[PDB]
Amino acid sequence: STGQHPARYPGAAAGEPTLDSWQEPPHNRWAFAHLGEMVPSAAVSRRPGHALARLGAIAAQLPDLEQRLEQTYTDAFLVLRGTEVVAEYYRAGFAPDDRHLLMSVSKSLCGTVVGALVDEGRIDPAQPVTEYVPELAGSVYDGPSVLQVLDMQISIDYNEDPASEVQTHGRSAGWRTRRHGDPADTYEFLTTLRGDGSTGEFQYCSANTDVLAWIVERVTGLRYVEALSTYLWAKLDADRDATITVDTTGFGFAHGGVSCTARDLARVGRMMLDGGVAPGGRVVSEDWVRRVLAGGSHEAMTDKGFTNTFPDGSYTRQWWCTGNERGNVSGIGIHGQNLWLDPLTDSVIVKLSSWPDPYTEHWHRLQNGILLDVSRALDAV
Amino acid sequence: STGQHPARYPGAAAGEPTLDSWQEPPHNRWAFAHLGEMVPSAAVSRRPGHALARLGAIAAQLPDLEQRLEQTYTDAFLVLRGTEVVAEYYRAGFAPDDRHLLMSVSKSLCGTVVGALVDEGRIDPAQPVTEYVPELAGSVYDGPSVLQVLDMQISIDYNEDPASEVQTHGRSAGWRTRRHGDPADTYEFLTTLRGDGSTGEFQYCSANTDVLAWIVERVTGLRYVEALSTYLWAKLDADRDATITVDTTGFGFAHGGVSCTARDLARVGRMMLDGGVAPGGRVVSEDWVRRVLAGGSHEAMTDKGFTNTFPDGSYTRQWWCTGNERGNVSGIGIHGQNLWLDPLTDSVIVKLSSWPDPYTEHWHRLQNGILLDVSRALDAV
Repeated sequence: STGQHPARYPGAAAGEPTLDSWQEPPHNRWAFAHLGEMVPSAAVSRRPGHALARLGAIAAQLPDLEQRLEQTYTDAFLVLRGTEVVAEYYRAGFAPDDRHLLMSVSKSLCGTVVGALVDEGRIDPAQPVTEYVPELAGSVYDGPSVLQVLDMQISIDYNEDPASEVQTHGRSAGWRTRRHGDPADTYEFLTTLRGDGSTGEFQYCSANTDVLAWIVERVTGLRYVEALSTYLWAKLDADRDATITVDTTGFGFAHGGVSCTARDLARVGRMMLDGGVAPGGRVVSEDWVRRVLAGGSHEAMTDKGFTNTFPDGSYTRQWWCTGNERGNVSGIGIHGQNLWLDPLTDSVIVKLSSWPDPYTEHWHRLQNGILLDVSRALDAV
Repeated sequence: STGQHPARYPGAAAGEPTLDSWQEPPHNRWAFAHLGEMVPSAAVSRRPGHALARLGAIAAQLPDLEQRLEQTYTDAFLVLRGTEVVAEYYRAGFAPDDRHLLMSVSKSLCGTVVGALVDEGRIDPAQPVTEYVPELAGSVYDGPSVLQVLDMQISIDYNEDPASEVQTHGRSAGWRTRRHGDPADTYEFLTTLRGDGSTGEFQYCSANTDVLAWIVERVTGLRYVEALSTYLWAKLDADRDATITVDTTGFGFAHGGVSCTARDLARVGRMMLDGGVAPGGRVVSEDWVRRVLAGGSHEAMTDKGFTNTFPDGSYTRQWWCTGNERGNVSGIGIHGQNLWLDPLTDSVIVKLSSWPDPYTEHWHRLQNGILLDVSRALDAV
């Protein structure tokens, strides 16, 4: 009852293959070349224990930086000033070209794909979600515009407990073990969501991003996995593929499931600071980038977890906007992931971490202190 | 009750993380860098529909070769003569550097890791399995020697039906959806296997290979995933990592779950034809390679599915030995996978396929006809 979705391969029936059918024809021709999409899998290294610290260049201004990175459970850290990597750190056991889960930094990538389709004129943010996904009629997404999804200004009953929406979302998508009665896939889960109908106030909700990805699929006919490549990743001249977890229908977990190298993630920030243009072509319009850097409605932003640090902060198009004197904007994910933009110095900071906790005021204070200190260390003196 | 297994990461508790714990500390530091091991995942391509045929060189002697490859559902085909790639074919939609499931060609890789440890003197094939895995006491593997496992000369009640051992094996390992009452992981499944106690006659049984991998783990303390890299893959100077599916404990599906590129698989054959030496060092002893090329006991080989084509054929150390006038030896997997060795011409043939059926006399007749014709086309004239 969630309508048409992109086939896993040319000619594939809806929902095929499953874990129980991938060995059967005609599925197996695709599945034998993509088994990691069906079954958890490990890398067998073609290459035959110590942290790598190359802090520049900025170590002089920040003498305790490595210790501060350790204290915030830093796995990978990279500073790109212009086109140059000017500082790097990787923990023991994490290689420079290893990939790392982005958590909700993934949202900023999804919003970028939406922006690309807006630039092409295939998505109109002013239109209701239901213009593109009619099957969301009767849900909390019946009424709101695509832009309100992009800016997360929809009131939704979404508890952040196995009954909670946050965990149910993960179970529906394959991040956790299914419980009886759980929705079959991410699309079905989204249709179960309800709200009081009010809009205009910021409410951070991961369901919003997956609705964006669903819209992307309905507009392009591409699996979100492929759309993320076609409209973004394949234009970055990246060193490695990214990866994204998929649910049982092959739907990429758009709001949280992307992994990539720190250096490659920085290429996304480089594109944003280059007016939307990447090596392989324009990704989003100059106007789109300008609107991201400008911020969203301040009055909509009532999250004290953000405004206590950034009083004039806001959120738009899947980016957090600090509204600070530097105009910093960042993708953010739980456990300490940031794609942090510092336009003043034409720099991008990537920090990928694994805090023991998904979020505390403690971790965010420390994390933001590092990103701000590093940004300021990049200023001309 | 299956004893000690290699930790998923340094300091990890037994069996941790699971699908339901990987986001929690201390698991998440590892899991965020290896999420594909926990959750099905898709590649997001860094690169922005037609078959590639470069048959040489041998096309003159085999005018209908491409059609014959199409007819046998060929996905990737590569001929390595000496150190030179002299013929290649890839179907539309499969790139030269795409990876392909090996099915039971994986067994020949596992046997190679065992051989490496025999060369080091850490495994004695004459010793009983229980010398290395005491927990297999009380099972069909209580009594037989490691060599009898290597040569698959153990009588086992193993039905090839959800009650059948073949499918139960897959469910225990995560290739299929679990049923209530199923063993928790591959180790537990292996301990459930029984037989009449007789040995000496060939019985092809995939459980044998996973017992070999278990022995490898007990002897080295390494996850089989890592052992496969350390003792084989990392010495090949391969273009890409291989991958291997893992069960819920992280145990690689040794008997069938490896994927790699055709070119890289050929490097394994190159090593065998180079007396056991690879670019990164010796993998197995000269003696081990000699014993593989020599074949196993012919009298043990009573599989008419093999001997009808190869009357003097046999099996040893996880390789099929044709016993034909060319001394051909091959790794073989269902749906048309071969790592085929042609020592006469110092050549390796890789054929990776997706037949609609796992096995029929029809497909094997066609497949072997191609491998033999190609081998003969390589002869000096």
